[PDB]
Amino acid sequence: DCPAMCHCEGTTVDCTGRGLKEIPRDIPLHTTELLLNDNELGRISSDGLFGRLPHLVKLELKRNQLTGIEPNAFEGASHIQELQLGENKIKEISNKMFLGLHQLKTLNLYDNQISCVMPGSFEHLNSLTSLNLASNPFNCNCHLAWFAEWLRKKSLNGGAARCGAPSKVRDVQIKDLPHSEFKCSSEGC
Repeated sequence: DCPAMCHCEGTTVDCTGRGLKEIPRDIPLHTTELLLNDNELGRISSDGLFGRLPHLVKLELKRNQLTGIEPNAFEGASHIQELQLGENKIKEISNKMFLGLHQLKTLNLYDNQISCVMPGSFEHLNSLTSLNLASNPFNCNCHLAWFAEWLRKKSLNGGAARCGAPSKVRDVQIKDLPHSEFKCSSEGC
């Protein structure tokens, strides 16, 4: 068995470029890699499929026009270790969005539209060692002051994250700015 419109290499399931609007409900119990690249998904639903595939370690949802993830969608999915979310349309990052992924080591948010990050959004991720945040228009004001000091703390590749709003600090590395310059004046999320 293998989802009708996908391809199955070993424990790898490839449903890339199949024009999917929602993730196939019948994914084998032993899938290790799930590739849903180049589809038309829209947003991750909270039905708990992920927390139900105990062997899923890598999940790819690149180029899917994603503009959000329903709350508690990765609950029970402590197995996942790699999440490819590059090239989507996410603008905000909630704190009940990555809840459950405390074993995740890699998160790619490259080239999305993230401009603000809610406090406590990445704390649920104990194991993170790689965070790709390049090509994201971060709004560096009073609202993201907490986040700046969070990157320089956890200590990572920095995420390659840069400011894309405060004209002055534009194109500058979030981590390269003291929370003292992170001031809004005359929003966030």
